[PDB]
Amino acid sequence: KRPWKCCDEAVCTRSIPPICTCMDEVFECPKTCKSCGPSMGDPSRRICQDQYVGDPGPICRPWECCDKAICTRSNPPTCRCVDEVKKCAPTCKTCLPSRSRPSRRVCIDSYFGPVPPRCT
Repeated sequence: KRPWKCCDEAVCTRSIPPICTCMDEVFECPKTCKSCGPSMGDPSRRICQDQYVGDPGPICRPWECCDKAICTRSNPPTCRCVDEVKKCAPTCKTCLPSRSRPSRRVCIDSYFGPVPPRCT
């Protein structure tokens, strides 16, 4: 089926169905992926190179986006997100209510992977 279980950085066309590539860096080649290899001119940035026609599926990271990302210096970093959201992404494992704003929630997960996009 699909060459990835999830993808943080899916580059897809706006078509029915979408034509997608997953730009996520991988540290071992997924059993689902037919070929891994370099991307972006960096021989050390290896991706699943498969093109997929169909819906790219869910994200891997714990937050759709994040305005208040706190990351380490590695590439890829380990980030957490102290955004107070109405609802945590289903991919967040530990979602707790906020002290300051009790109608809101905080996802306290740490995630090793690419920096999430800004919400605003």
